[PDB]
Amino acid sequence: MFVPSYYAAARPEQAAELVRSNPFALVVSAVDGVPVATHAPVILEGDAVEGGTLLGHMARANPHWRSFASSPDVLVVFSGPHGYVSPTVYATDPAAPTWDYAAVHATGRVELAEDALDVVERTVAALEAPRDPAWTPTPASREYFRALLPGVVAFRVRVRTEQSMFKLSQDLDAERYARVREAFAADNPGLADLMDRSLEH
Amino acid sequence: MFVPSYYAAARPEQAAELVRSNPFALVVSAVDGVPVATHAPVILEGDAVEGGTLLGHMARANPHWRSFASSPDVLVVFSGPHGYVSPTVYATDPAAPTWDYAAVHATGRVELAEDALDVVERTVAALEAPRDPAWTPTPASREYFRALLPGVVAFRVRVRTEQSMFKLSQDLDAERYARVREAFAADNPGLADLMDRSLEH
Ligand code: HEM
Ligand code: HEM
Repeated sequence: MFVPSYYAAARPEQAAELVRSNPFALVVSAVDGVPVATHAPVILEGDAVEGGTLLGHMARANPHWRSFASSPDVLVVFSGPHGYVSPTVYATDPAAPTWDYAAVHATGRVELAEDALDVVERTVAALEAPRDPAWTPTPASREYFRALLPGVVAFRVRVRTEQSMFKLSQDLDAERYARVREAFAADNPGLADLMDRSLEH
Repeated sequence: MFVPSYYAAARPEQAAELVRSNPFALVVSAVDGVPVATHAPVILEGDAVEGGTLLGHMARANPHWRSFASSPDVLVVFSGPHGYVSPTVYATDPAAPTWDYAAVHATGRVELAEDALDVVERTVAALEAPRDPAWTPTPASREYFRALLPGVVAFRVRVRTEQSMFKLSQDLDAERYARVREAFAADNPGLADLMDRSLEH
């Protein structure tokens, strides 16, 4: 990921907020020399991505985690709202398209987590908290979680470096920016909201 | 990525259809043995992902492509609709959550593409074709593309292997399945559509 200065986060908390809002992540490691990726729910422990700790899990039957034993470096990609920007939206005569998006990339050493129960229970808590209503695991469901643990592998990543991209057209002039934000208002409310938040100072 | 039998693609054209429908991809390779990823528009040349060729571009100022000159293996991830499955929807008591999603992972050897102009023009054509009205570059815009060319690097991936995941709850019995599909119908119609297509024969 390369992040041009004008697409950097306006405030550092924006990276953590993107991570928390988009927990279904891509966990990537270099099995041999080839990249291999698993889609998995990953949560953040700590106030900031940099220096924070990521917690995730996958199927034990997914052999990806077996490469994690050597504690190699992994990349976790969190992707927020995104959308194609067609030059039709600009209404200007020389133009080229782009794609607007926001993403956080976290890199660090992965470690298998012995407390797989705690990881999945924390993941439930995080993902359900903003739903209306939030699902509260019953005692029966918590005993179920315990019974399921042989089939799951949890892992932790201590974040050594992170980058965040907020590519949200903030380099356009006022009229063209207004057209882009307006065009995303109906079809892509999530992207328009991120657009609004990127200009809040 | 590991693909349980229940979540394998039903028909082989479904992988290529996902790729063509979701061109904003994640291009992943090793840089000093650690994974690095760039978000970029990537198009498919060919009827099938496996054995097909992917074409994409990225900023020249993005250093990711400098690791391609050795022609290492890359992974390109195409992501379709996805959504969290809360146990609230199952309406059963011992339960656990999951996440439903569809994705295609293409692996092969990457090479830098000299005709960067042709790559970006084919990308314009591909992404503007499903839109109405479609944006067709004027001669002025084509001249502008030529002016932009120093800042762009194009690349090709000859796809050696491909995996597709269609994790769409098809393992569920009918009453639990109907509740999952009904709950996505309002909030995530693209995902509901993908579940419908997963049951076709
Ligand atoms: C909190 C929200 C959760 C989400 C979004 C979620 C999602 C997922 C996903 C996407 C996979 C596939 C991973 C892969 O491809 O390797 C998976 C696997 C698995 N998860 Fe979770 N999970 C959640 C909570 C839990 C909990 C609380 C448990 C309790 C032990 C659990 C147990 C398992 C097991 C046993 C597997 C492997 C077998 C299977 O795929 O069902 N998960 N989960
Ligand atoms: C057709 C749809 C297109 C889309 C969705 C698109 C999207 C993008 C994206 C996401 C990037 C950032 C890559 C990175 O982070 O390294 C990029 C870079 C770039 N693209 Fe494209 N592009 C398109 C067409 C074109 C065309 C026709 C040209 C004409 C030469 C062009 C020239 C460039 C240049 C110069 C850069 C680097 C500077 C910049 O980020 O604006 N692109 N494009």
